[PDB]
Amino acid sequence: ISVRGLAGVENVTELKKNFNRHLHFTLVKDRNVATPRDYYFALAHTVRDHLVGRWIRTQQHYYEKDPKRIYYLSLEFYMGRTLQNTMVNLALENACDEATYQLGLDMEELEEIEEDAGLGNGGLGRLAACFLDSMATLGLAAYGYGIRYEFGIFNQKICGGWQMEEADDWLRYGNPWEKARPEFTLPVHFYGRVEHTSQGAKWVDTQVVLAMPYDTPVPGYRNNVVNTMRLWSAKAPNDGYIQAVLDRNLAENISRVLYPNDNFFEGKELRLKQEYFVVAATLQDIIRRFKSSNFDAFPDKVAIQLNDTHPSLAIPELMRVLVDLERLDWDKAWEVTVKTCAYTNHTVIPEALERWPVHLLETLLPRHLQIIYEINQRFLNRVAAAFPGDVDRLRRMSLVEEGAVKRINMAHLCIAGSHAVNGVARIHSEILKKTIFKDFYELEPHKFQNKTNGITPRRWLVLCNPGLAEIIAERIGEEYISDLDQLRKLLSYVDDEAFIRDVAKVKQENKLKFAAYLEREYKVHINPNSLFDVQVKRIHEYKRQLLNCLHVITLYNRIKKEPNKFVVPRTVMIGGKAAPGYHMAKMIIKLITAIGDVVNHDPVVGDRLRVIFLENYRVSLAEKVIPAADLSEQISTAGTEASGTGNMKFMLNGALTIGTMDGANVEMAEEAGEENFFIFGMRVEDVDRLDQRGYNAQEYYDRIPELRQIIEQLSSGFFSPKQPDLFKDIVNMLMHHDRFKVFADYEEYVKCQERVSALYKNPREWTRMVIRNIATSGKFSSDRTIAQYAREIWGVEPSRQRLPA
Amino acid sequence: ISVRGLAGVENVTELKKNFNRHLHFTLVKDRNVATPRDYYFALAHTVRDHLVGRWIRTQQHYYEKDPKRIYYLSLEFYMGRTLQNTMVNLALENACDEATYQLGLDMEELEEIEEDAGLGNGGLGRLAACFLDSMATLGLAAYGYGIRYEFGIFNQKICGGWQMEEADDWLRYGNPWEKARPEFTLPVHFYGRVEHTSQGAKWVDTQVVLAMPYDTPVPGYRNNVVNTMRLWSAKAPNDGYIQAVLDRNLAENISRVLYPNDNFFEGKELRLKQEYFVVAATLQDIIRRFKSSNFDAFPDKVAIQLNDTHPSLAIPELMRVLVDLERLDWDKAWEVTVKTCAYTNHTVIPEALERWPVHLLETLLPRHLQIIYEINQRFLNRVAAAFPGDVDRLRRMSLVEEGAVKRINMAHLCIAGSHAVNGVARIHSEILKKTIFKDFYELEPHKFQNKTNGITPRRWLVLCNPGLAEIIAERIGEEYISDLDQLRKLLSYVDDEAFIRDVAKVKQENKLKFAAYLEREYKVHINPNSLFDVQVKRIHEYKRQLLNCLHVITLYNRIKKEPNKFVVPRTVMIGGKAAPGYHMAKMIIKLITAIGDVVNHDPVVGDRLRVIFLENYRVSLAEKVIPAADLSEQISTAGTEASGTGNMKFMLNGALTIGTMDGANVEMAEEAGEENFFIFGMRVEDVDRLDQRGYNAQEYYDRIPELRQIIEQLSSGFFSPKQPDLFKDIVNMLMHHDRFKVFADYEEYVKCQERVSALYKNPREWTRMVIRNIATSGKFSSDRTIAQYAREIWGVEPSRQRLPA
Ligand SMILES: CC(=O)NC(=O)N[C@@H]1O[C@H](CO)[C@@H](O)[C@H](O)[C@H]1O
Ligand SMILES: CC(=O)NC(=O)N[C@@H]1O[C@H](CO)[C@@H](O)[C@H](O)[C@H]1O
Ligand SMILES: *Cc1c(COP(=O)(O)O)cnc(C)c1O
Ligand SMILES: *Cc1c(COP(=O)(O)O)cnc(C)c1O
Repeated sequence: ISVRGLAGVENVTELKKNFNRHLHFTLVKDRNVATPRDYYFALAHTVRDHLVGRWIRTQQHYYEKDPKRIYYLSLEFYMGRTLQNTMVNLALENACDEATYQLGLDMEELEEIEEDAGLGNGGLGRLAACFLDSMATLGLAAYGYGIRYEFGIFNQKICGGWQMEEADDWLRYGNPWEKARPEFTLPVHFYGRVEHTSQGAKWVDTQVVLAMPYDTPVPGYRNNVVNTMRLWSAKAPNDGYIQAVLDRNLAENISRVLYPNDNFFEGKELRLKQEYFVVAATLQDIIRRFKSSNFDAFPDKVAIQLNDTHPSLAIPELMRVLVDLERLDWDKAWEVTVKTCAYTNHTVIPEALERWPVHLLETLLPRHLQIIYEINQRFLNRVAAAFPGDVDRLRRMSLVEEGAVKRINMAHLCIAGSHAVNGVARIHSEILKKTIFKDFYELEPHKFQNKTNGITPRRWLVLCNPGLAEIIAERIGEEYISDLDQLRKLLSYVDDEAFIRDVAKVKQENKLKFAAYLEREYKVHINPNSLFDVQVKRIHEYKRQLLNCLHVITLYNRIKKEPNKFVVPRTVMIGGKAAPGYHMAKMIIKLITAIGDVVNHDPVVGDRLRVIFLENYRVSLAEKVIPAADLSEQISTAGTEASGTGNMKFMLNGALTIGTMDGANVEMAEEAGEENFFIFGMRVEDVDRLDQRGYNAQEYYDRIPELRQIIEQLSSGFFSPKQPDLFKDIVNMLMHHDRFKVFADYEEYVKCQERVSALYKNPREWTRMVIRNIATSGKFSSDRTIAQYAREIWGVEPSRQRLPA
Repeated sequence: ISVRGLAGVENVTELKKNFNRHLHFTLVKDRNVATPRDYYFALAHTVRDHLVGRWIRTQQHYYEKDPKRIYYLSLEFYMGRTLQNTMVNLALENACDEATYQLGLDMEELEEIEEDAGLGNGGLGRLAACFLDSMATLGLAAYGYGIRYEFGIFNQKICGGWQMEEADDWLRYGNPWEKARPEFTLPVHFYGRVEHTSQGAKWVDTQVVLAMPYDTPVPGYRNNVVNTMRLWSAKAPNDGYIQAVLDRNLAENISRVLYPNDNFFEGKELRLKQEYFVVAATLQDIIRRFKSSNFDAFPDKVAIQLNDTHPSLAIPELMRVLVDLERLDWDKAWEVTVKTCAYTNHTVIPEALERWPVHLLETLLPRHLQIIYEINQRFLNRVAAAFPGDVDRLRRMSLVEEGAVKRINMAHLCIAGSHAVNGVARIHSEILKKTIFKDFYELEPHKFQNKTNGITPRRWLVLCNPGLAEIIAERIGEEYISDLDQLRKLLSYVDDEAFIRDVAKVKQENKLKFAAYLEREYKVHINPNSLFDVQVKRIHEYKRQLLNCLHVITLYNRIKKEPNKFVVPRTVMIGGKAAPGYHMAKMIIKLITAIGDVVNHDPVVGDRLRVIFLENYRVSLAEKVIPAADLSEQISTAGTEASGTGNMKFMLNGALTIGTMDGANVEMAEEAGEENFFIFGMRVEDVDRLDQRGYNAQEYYDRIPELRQIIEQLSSGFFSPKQPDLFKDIVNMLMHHDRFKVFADYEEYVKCQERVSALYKNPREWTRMVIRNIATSGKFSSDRTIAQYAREIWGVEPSRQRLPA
């Protein structure tokens, strides 16, 4: 069937009986009234049973050996589905496939019933998910800590070409993977005031909200390790009658919904509450566990990784506990804090940086504000001693920003209180040291590091592309699944006629599979022989879905100009959600559907060009589209995409990449060789040069006839007959206030696209270049990334040793 | 030793005795007083003896079979040396090498004594030479007809960094290859007047100049065919006494010297006389030979190819003879003329086009002017009938140009009187139909053809690069020498570790060989490990040696900026002659030497960068430098280099190419694959777009810091301390009247150059790309070119059959 494990006689028999047992006792159903959803749950509970034993002994193992614990704090964990992933990591896939087959059921059908755990917005949230997988696979005593949102990222509906949002009620039918632990509920304090008495300050008259944890198992790849992801849920304490009970839903709103902002900051009180909620509950858990195992050894037994500044309050909260509750002297407490905390930055765009108004912190967390002021005072004294007389440096590095309203720069807070600060791609980390954090780098160079992102090869290859994983294993074995660098061995098969044919065959199969799904759940048909040109990621101006749109319109205009001229057929697919309040992003989605409305119904175009907007892009959809892609669009303006991870997913799955020298694209091209990548556009240096001179879009419009035609088509209502000026905001933006210079890369982009079409016409050479990419994608495994965090930041050695059964 | 033929016992013995025989009887010398020059001549006469038998029987063969004869008229035949070429084509090289070795002589030393037959300026003249070789190799009854200049292209001396010209007295020691044929002397008429009497017009009261032919053998490659190149020499007829005899050197001045203008037109009377002289004498020879074999069959037995418009007078001269002397009716004569004549265009630059003032033709060739007017009248009547009312078309297509001084457009004359008109590269031929000759193409589309240039693989591979020819023959045999397409078979050795090593070894050997020669005859040393970056061709603004200079200065400035940074070492070599009256070209030569003066003596640069100007570039020097080159510079502004041929020479000899999509570069990249070529810059379409908008160099100067620095260095006297404003004319030109937009391609050029340096750092991959180029250079053999002329223009079939011993 495939290398999805063995389908043993004893195991298939056992799975079948436990399946029927759960269907009866757990679901309380009989085969006469059971529906597909019932079958999915019976299967889920059956697979879940297999990891409880390992989950219990893994945790017992950590208690006995007492290794250093790694705590990954994040407000997002974009997990997706967990049924297939669990079967994969437990080598249970073929057995379950056979067992369900014998029961007369199609396992693939049941898998589609599971709801995605969409507790994330995009890249940052997915990274945390891949990291959890790699830490377990590498045998690290790691814990993921976050919030159990009852509503994750909204489900996207497209109506009249516009994005409509609807609540993601993912818990409606229940979650078989989590285990509520009400017995470990902890109190979290808000508001109140600070009292300064004899020995120490006291935080009193606070409002209390309970934090109830739900644990979810995180299985390592075939090593019998099962780590834990603990998500906190808000509960009101039990201490007009009716109204008082109804108002409990004021405290519980803290864990109600995920804020849908990808790369953007909203200073809302509810978001601040969520951030402190996760931090306060998590730190009590960490300390409790530690006291079990003098806080001098705290950093030797504890490491906390801050995923962006969202959990930055961990720094002053740790100080508060050590100083106020444990009564350690400030200097001692600060030493411990810095040594246990590390911070990861994910973007350089100013609007994404968290800068909380002082009046908010003052009211919600009065003690933390005082602690932050003290940290700032002591930090600035160090700066002053290192750079005497440099008064502007003092104001630039302050954690407190003056102006209209005073704010606290959480990024500055994180750098000051962490022993390590890292970017997520080489070019990004360099940019941090040369620009945004230049002053900090000059003060403490040793703190700055790079940790290039990666993706887990389990979910992003074995799970979503079994056909490719199989033809690869046929040649080099299965060891690469947990040691991706072994993919390089495929380089010796680049001239192998058999391999070339198999690689091309799996891609065609994936495309047919996806082309079918498209008609199944969406209905509209597409041509499987065309080049699948896809750009899937959150909608943002910096990602430039608009540059993609300009190319699509260029292709359409060229066809209309010379209809009987041959052009490589293409299906361009664009998908991604827009933040609810991001007007421009919503206009871009409308533009895409509008283009499709014209292009997809033009008789002259035929099946040579199709424009489709992939609705509700999420983890489960990514697993379907990526394995089917031919061309991966990674065209952000140089210097804006910190790393990107979708780019790695495409590379590992046999798609060629067209992109700018931005984020990880640079290292990907470096690994595969620039001749095997379609690079175009301005480099970071070119962008800076243009800014020095002053970007004037008009220049491009005046010197490029094809570009002018497109703008006039948009302006005149060619793509919006009933509403002639529908896209006036888009044109105005491109022409007068385009922060990402779409026009500047237009010419080189279309030129580059012609080169990809030329290579696609030569199937054999296209595939050989593909093999060159897959063979060199090893560096982008999150196992490599985590091994570097472990050795260079956390001070722990990864292990590939199977746990005692 | 190598595949330079067999060194048979009988043959070596025979060669030795004939060598001593000539040294004694021919040179009248003894081994005690003989010098190296004497030995060269003894060897030359010995090899010459071997082709006389074949020369006599080849001509007898043509007389007996009476095939259609091909007459290639050219005012230039850039032959170079003929000793080694003769040995190669006769398979006598190893035998002569052994024979001279036994006599205690070094044949290579003797070969260097021979004077180049530099009867050409550059590309057009060398093409005629390669064509003669291919026509003989293909068994065509072909005759090259030209002028025996007693002084060829001037010898170039560099003094104080400036070009100095000195007479090329190539006949000083005699020419052993030619055979004077005073018995076949023919009369040529000049001046006079036209008398219209009873039956026909008569050209009377003319001045007579005798045309004395000298025949030179043209051996085919190992097929025993020996064709003839007949060059005419001017002689005064024998009919104050002293002064009258001394004035004979007025008529004989016609064949005294080659006009040194490459791509430029000077309306000098002496040049016009040379053009008619070659045409008049040649046509009498052709007709005489024909009458031996009703002029209705004339086109079936005769084909005359016009190399550019230089011999364009052949059209009205043929009409004059047929109408005035043979008394054929005009229409009949015109039919014959058009059917036997074909014209090849070599450039689209307006200043190169021949437009003779009517007053000159009126005085020198009164009858021809009348004939030209009549041709024009009848031609315009045809245009008027095809495009009624299009009066501007009439004036655009006229052979007579009105204005300040009336002139005759010789190109229009050629198109009207030829049944075929061809460009010399696909892009060039297309440009002719879309621009310069658009009106003519619309009137007679069937006349326009393309015949992409080529080079002879005998002189340009076997002769100049025996080491490479040998390692190639080792794998695929020697058949490729006369069937270059077989080189494709080398594609299956691109991964062969042995071949890769041998290809790289021959290149290193060629470079050491050249590096030595450089110190031997010029003294100044160079680093053999560096990348040999060479640009050799006549000096002209359109070829852009200046863009090369800008890159060199950029490299030097970058080194000075970061001295301890590593950069791939390079030796950039630039060579070529400038027309004596072309001021800008002479300033460019001075700039190059000036750059070297600074760069080559900068301690900080060391041996990382050297700039050398190759003095007296000519055919013999090309045979030395090309096999030693790593990088071939073919950077003309798109649309200006009709074809180029030096580019083909480099490709065949293992050098990678950096160039624009111009001339044959386009087809070369097409044959090898664009990934194996270093293409950069504007395409023809981009150039046109810039001209529409208006080229403003200032823009580039303002937006490119590195470019600005260079211009300021040139302007301030950085490269000319004693003469601060020495290069003011160059800067003024670049900044205000640059017809070839050097600045427009600067950025992309330097970027491309960085990519070549990157590949050079990886010896193995550099060599594999080289193999890819050599393997696909087959299309550029002049045998392919001539086979197309034969079948598509001359109506004759080429033959590879050995002539009966
Ligand atoms: C706040 C923020 O930057 N959100 C976010 O999703 N950032 C994303 O994080 C990913 C993982 O590091 C990176 O690959 C992306 O480049 C970055 O935009
Ligand atoms: C008059 C003239 O164009 N001279 C000349 O040398 N032209 C040259 O002829 C060569 C052979 O066709 C071409 O390869 C060159 O591109 C062209 O410049
Ligand atoms: C991988 C992934 C992302 C990140 O994509 P980028 O192109 O790096 O922004 C976002 N959303 C989902 C569902 C993903 O799987
Ligand atoms: C081949 C050759 C040329 C022509 O070179 P291009 O670069 O095509 O102009 C000119 N001069 C000599 C001596 C040549 O051998």
